[PDB]
Amino acid sequence: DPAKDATPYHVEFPLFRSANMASADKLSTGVGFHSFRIPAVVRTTTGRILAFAEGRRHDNRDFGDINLVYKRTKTTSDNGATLSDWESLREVVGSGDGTWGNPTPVVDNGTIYLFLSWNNGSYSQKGGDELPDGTITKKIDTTWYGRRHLYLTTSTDDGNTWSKPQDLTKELTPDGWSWDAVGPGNGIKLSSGELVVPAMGRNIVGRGTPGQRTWSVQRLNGAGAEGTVCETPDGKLYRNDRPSKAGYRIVARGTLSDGFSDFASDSGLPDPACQGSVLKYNTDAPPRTIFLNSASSDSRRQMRVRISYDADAAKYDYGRKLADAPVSGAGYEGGYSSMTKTADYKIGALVESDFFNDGTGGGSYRSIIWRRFNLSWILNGPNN
Ligand SMILES: O=C(O)[C@@]1(O)C[C@H](O)[C@@H](O)[C@H]([C@H](O)[C@H](O)CO)O1
Ligand SMILES: O=C(O)[C@@]1(O)C[C@H](O)[C@@H](O)[C@H]([C@H](O)[C@H](O)CO)O1
Ligand SMILES: [Ca+2]
Repeated sequence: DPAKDATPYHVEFPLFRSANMASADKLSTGVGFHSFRIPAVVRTTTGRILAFAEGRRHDNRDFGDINLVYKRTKTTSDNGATLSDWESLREVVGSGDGTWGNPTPVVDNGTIYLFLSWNNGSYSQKGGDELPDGTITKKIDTTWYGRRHLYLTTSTDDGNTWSKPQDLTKELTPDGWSWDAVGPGNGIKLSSGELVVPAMGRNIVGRGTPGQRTWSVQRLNGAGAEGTVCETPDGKLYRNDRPSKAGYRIVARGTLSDGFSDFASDSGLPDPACQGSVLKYNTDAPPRTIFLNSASSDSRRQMRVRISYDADAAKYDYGRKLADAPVSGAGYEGGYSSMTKTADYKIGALVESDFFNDGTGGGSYRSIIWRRFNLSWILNGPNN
């Protein structure tokens, strides 16, 4: 790998700052957030970077009043290299007291498509949860009013403005589902043109061309609730999903035309039942797939970025622990992540972090770290 020859490079700093932090991120209206979770990042075709998160208004929990917030880099060519290269916090959508979340963007020339999950403010995944006003939630069910919805918003101005989200639940979620999720993290555009957005038990597929996309569903038996997808070097598709119970990632491979294998545990990739991220880095020699998750069967604090050179992404190297370049003052890093390739040939990653001030409870402040590093940084790590 010739990339090893470059001087190793890494920067890291908090980008979404929880309410407890000095420069706590708030909207221009003065609306702030206890916590930020569930990152998604894409570089646009202009080279601008767009970073999305769930703005969790009142506590760190998955339900209640949650707005879909974002930042862009100030210019198309700064690559988010320093804190001062990022705009202040903006909102994609925050209407009502329910949950707007699961950011899953994909870039198509230009247009940015952002798929989202939504639920009503009176419902939660388990039910029986107490909201700040004392209201008790109902469990997410199969009804229209009580199910998880799937929404699509678009930007045709490099993220500056977003269309009113369109509810595509009846079109792109199976009838009779209760819980649902899209991503979270990112979709992909294939070498052959199609858009592929990972979701619970399915891919959401955009055929046609840029400016004239048509969406449909590819069902995937045994896929996770929270999936990732990648075009591997052999031109095939690769789903690398969160398992239903802690242990290992689950993986399937296929195509849009012939469908997917069943899902099987990948014994090379331990996972604690948490979201991960995957990225197609490059197509020429040597081709590389990048993977990032907590490399642990029981902890989310063992973030490890890795590289596979295999045509089918079978096997990864050990890679490097993100703790080798730690951040201070933004909690204990580890959890959900998202990766993009910046216009200056770095990996750009968003990674969750947890102050743990309320332990596992609802009052623990959550922030999101932004990281850039070159392939040399990964490849020159101690156990690679
Ligand atoms: O941090 C988690 O693990 C979390 O709770 C955060 C997400 O907001 C939630 O939608 C997701 C979901 O509960 C699981 O995928 C099981 O369906 O996981
Ligand atoms: O989180 C909310 O609900 C909030 O308070 C803050 C949001 O940033 C804003 O978008 C939203 C909206 O104005 C109303 O919910 C009516 O749609 O008001
Ligand atoms: Ca709201």
